[PDB]
Amino acid sequence: NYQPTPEDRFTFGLWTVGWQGRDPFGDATRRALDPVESVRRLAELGAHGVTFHDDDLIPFGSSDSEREEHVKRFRQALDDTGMKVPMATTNLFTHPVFKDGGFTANDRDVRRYALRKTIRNIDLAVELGAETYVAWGGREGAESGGAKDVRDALDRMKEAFDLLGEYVTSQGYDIRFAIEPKPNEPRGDILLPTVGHALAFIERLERPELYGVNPEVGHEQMAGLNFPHGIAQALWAGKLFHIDLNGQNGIKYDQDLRFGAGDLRAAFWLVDLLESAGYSGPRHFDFKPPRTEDFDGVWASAAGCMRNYLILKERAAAFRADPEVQEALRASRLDELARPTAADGLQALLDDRSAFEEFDVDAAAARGMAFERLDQLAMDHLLGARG
Amino acid sequence: NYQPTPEDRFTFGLWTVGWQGRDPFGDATRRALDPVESVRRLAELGAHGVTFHDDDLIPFGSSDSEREEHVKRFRQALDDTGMKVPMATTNLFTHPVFKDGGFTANDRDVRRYALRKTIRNIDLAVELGAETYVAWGGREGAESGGAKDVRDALDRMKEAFDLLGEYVTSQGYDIRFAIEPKPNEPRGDILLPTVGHALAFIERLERPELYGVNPEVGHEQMAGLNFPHGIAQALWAGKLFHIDLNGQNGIKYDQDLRFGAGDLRAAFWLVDLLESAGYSGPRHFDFKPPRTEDFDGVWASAAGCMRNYLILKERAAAFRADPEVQEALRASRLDELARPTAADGLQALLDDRSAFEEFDVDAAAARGMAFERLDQLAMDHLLGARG
Amino acid sequence: NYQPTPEDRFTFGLWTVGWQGRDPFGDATRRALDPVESVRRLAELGAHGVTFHDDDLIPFGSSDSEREEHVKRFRQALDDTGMKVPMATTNLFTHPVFKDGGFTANDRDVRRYALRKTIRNIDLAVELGAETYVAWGGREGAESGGAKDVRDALDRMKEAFDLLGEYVTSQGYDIRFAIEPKPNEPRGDILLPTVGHALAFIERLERPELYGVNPEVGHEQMAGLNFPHGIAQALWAGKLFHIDLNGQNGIKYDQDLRFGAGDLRAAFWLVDLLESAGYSGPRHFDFKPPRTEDFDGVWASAAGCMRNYLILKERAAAFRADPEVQEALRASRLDELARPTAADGLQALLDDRSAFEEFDVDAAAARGMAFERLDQLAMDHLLGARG
Amino acid sequence: NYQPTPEDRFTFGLWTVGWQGRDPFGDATRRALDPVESVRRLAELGAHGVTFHDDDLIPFGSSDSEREEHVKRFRQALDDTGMKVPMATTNLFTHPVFKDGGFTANDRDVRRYALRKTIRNIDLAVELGAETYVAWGGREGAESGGAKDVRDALDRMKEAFDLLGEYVTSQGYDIRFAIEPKPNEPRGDILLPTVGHALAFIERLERPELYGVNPEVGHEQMAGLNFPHGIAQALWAGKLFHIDLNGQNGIKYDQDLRFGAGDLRAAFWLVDLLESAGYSGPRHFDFKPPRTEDFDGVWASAAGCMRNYLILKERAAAFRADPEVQEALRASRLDELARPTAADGLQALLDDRSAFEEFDVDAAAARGMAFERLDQLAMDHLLGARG
Ligand SMILES: [Co+2]
Ligand SMILES: [Co+2]
Ligand SMILES: [Co+2]
Ligand SMILES: [Co+2]
Ligand SMILES: [Mg+2]
Ligand SMILES: [Mg+2]
Ligand SMILES: [Mg+2]
Ligand SMILES: [Mg+2]
Repeated sequence: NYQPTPEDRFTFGLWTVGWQGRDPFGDATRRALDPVESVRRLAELGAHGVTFHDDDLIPFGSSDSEREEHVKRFRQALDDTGMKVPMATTNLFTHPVFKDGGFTANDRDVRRYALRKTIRNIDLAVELGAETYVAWGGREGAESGGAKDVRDALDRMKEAFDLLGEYVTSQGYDIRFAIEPKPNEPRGDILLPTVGHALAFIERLERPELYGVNPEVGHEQMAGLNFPHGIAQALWAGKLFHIDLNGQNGIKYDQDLRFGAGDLRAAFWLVDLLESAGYSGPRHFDFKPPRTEDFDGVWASAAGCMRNYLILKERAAAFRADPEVQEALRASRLDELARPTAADGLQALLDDRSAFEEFDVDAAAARGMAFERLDQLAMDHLLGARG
Repeated sequence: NYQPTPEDRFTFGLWTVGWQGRDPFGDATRRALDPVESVRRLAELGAHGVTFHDDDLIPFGSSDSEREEHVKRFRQALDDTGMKVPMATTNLFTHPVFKDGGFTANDRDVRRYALRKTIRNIDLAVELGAETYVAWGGREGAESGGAKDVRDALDRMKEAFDLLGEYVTSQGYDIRFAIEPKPNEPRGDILLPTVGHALAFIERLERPELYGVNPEVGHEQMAGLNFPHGIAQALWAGKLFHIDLNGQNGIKYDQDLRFGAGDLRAAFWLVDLLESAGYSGPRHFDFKPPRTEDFDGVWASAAGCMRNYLILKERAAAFRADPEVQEALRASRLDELARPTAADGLQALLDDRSAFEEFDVDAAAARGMAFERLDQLAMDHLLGARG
Repeated sequence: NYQPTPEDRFTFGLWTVGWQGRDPFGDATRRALDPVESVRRLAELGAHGVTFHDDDLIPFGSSDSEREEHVKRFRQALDDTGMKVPMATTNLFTHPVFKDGGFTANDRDVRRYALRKTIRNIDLAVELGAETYVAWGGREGAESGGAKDVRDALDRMKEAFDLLGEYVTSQGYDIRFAIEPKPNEPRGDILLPTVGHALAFIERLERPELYGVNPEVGHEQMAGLNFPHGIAQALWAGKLFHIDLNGQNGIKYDQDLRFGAGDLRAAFWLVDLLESAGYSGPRHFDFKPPRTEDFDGVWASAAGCMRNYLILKERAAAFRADPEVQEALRASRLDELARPTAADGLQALLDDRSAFEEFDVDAAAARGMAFERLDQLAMDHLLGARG
Repeated sequence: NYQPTPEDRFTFGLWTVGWQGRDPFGDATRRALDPVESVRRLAELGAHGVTFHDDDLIPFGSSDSEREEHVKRFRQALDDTGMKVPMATTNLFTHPVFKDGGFTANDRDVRRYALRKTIRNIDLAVELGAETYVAWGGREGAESGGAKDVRDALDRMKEAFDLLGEYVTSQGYDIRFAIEPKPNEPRGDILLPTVGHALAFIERLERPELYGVNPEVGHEQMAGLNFPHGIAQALWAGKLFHIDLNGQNGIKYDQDLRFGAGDLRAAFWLVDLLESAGYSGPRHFDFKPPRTEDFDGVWASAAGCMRNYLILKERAAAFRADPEVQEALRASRLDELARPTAADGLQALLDDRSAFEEFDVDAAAARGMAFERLDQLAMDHLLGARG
């Protein structure tokens, strides 16, 4: 079972299945993929769409003539397959000119170039039908404390995002921005290192409604944080515009394993949350097939991403549908959590003797939360050991 | 040298020097301190003031008569010494009734009790002259994924803080709230786990101007984050109302070492930032004298907190005053970071051929940032090896 | 299904189901359990046996008369139920006298007391039938660099273990020692912090054959290490005398969650390894029912430990029995890993032109390892989605 | 002051100052350095010697004729400068053929090639005067649990090191091996991940006397471990053959910052330990000048490594020479830690009533350890604030 179809909204970056396997300590183990081939292979696997950095699709430094040629080839493949392009992004991290950042480089001329490079790819993204434009500021940061005045850097980051918002507004584009946080790597510390920091920063931009977050499973886990909790906070704020699914084993370098690998229980609770909240954006995989693999392993790893999502969706749905779990949720008072604490108001609460003066603290304290029985029912459903 | 005086604004919680040394694996190693003794001993060391949880000062469950007696004794000590009380907080974590939280407990009656307990201590805090009321939601969280619906929990957290804001507003109190984040411990994950998450949450409250953050050095470091960077972002947003200084060696249990211990370079860059930004709130120490120590070691550890701040202040001031460092800052273009990227505007930037069409990317890329020479000058100043 | 019976060799510490819920920030949430009740409740759940610290069974400071009374009660419960006692240990961490360690306290008189306290419990352990005596040196360590000369401390640690080996040898006891590592908590750093460090230390003792390791799942994961890999190395060295099973979510305070919780895939690979290696010692649970729970939750959490082991055993057995997985193992050359590299010898290897001079490095490099397909078959078996 | 000279025994890998700045997300920012230039520039800075991987000095796949040419050029530079070559190593990680390991690749032909490549460089290393041959098994490991049978892999690792020991023994070379641990990166988990694991493994080799450890500051810190403690254990076992000095900020990707950067207090305690133990091997820097830097920054970063060692040496010497610190060491009973616990023997200890029956546990427990005052004296000396 568990066969993916375009309705499941699975998407992949060109840079994922196309990663050649160069890491900090070793050369490439796979040949370069033609983006046209990736589109066609991904359509056959059941993918909904692909995403791209500008430099994935058009080699850096291409003339206007070579650029048009690369885009026409790619567009021809999309038209042939029905594959969509729901998101695009800029590469502001690979070329040595960005070694101190794009939007927050100390050199002003680099920051201006960073903005012009980004604006050019927004035009292309809109033409191809992208609804979300992601920014991962992988070089915005520092290895040493004196290298970056962070208040000034946040001024420059705000300036850049405000100029991008003025640009899409003046052009009448119907595209929104999503900031992708990462705590570190390749810089010693990266600015806006978590979902929370990015959410707070958005609230100081001139047009906050145009901006949300693109959280990545492995990135929040690189700070030891609870990724489903962070996603819940983004949904609560109305800012989950896009999401990057993959796996990560704890606090270390960014692994970008296939989704389902790494923290399996966190993946179950994430899928439970996305599906119960009715998230309807792309389920995008930002993963790297390990460099141990040949090209057959690349496609097996990509298929595995989708398969694991579909298995977890089924288990989470069965968990929530189980009357025994519904009873367990009531026994742990999850339903009381949904009731207002004091809809009767501040005055009524102050004069309520049963909330303080006459509150029986020892009886309340003796009540068990029954959380372990609930969690073991969740474990049983995840493992298919109910029945 | 480095003798502290009240003008340095050093403050200590009653619960810091008063920690009896009970940890998860062992009994208390020190006798309980009388809060009156702590006030007098801290005044002799040069402290500006003390802070308190309600339960530090008034034993839980005290009658109105015993309560008034504990407060009069404490007030008499403050009047005798001139010690100030700039901040207070609620204990919503020790008593078993709070085992699933205060503001976000699943049980509604517990949430109501949590609010009444907090409101009662706000009245006392204002009477004693506190300007900041801190909330550390140490029990708000979960060990397992199904125990807490996080969107509902954030609704209840918002409800509680909005009711506290309505209360201080209706009473005409001149006190502000500061949320203290912590990523984990004693819960498996705590809600609002970092400075960023707390800053983002404040922006959804009804009266955001009343609320800021109380970041703690060790807590951000428990997520492997850069504490000076996080403080810079709080200052940039106008939300650094208070701060907890201590030390922490990496990602593990919350150590609350004396300030200066743990990550020494991060402490240098923090002091550099607080002093150059002109932060003027209390320099509050939330630390625990290790349970290896007797009472002489408690006071030596407390004196060490203040001493290390004063030494780092001197080194950071000398670093910024050094003409050789000023030259190094220009060589790394820290001054260009302060210039707007495009004050000429979006249209001018789009038509500027030198920002893209004619931008010499290879010349820009070849420029060294000279960050290592700058950082070694910082190291030399920290270690007193200049000259 | 998945009902435990005594043949599954599941054991529990008295201190596990008996944890009253006191953590660093809160009071106890459960009443104390009578060890006799724990024996009887654990026998009803299907447990094989119980383990104990001296101070769990005999309150500290008991006279010879009260001591004999506590032991007779406990012995009567064991005889009534058939429950076994396969392991015992000393509490050298709770009482304030041990605040700087037992075997490596700076104070010599404390080290002597630590040895006499331990020797007394070895006598009792042997009388009750224990085959393994565990030592967890939770207080051996330091918060600051100058407090402990670590070479001298390792001398004292070696001295203590050598004296214990001389004692059991002179008494003719048939009991072996197992060192339990932990990287930190309650000390800032603990000596012998991982399985590897403990294995290396054993090799410098006078009688290494008497000593092995008692690794704990969560403890190695507190250093971000791969617990199955560490267990493999202990088995390879012949030193896995005992094991502590529980769960842990990443690098933070020691959670001691029920087994199966935390890193679920690591638990699958651990059970796969223990069962395929034919480990035949106790499957011991060192876990804490969360303090949110009442007494019903305590027993549900304990039952969950055993249930999760039995489910994972079934899935791992089905994984290894699957002919499709056996084919995948050959495709990834797991079988070639078992062949000697050069049983033909050093001289033959030096003169083998096909190992270097004529080795086709590009053909070898192009071979895929097929690891992702293998790992997805493992995922399918863990989740019960094969068929 | 703090000028390095050859007597300080500072050494650098060719791959350190020669790192071109390629990281997982970006291209090279510096041109390649000619090894002859690196020798001459390092001699001018005051370095004692250089180290190399085979592939740093001889491009992979070179004929016997090109190989001899590269070696003669390098040898001519050494003879011209007096620079020594105290250590060499093999590159078994960069070429795609090693994507699953060298000594523990699943493919047997790769393991044989790995051994022949290593043996060839041992011959060259001895000819140039190296006394230590390092092995960093950076590709020995796995991203997924089924890919590697770790017991079989340790068999193959033991086989390889035993064959290398047979080879140097049969040739009569006076060179010893040092294993360099790393917990992860570039593999998801690396075999022998810490100093402890490597020390334990050495004890199972046929000729353990030929093998020790080459611990790296940042690598142990990637597991959150205390690097000075681990070095103490290696010295206690007689196995510290070599050491890699650099800096690392906590648990994340391997940063290889210049020595002194990262955890500054840990660097102070390390230098204190190396100097008080009389370690006399090379002080080798395995660091990467950040890719933000041009070639002037490369040499400033390299000079900074040596400068920071010399400053910390001076501060640690002054700390130990201070009569006030000696008094503090006695007050914390560091001297009692050096006394045997029970040189009177097991029988005397058993019959000593003052060690148990008459031991006054409450008086002992009340003694303060005075560790905080000692640590603040250490802080004062590190910062040059004594006097
Ligand atoms: Co990633
Ligand atoms: Co804290
Ligand atoms: Co534990
Ligand atoms: Co390194
Ligand atoms: Mg991503
Ligand atoms: Mg605090
Ligand atoms: Mg244990
Ligand atoms: Mg190294």
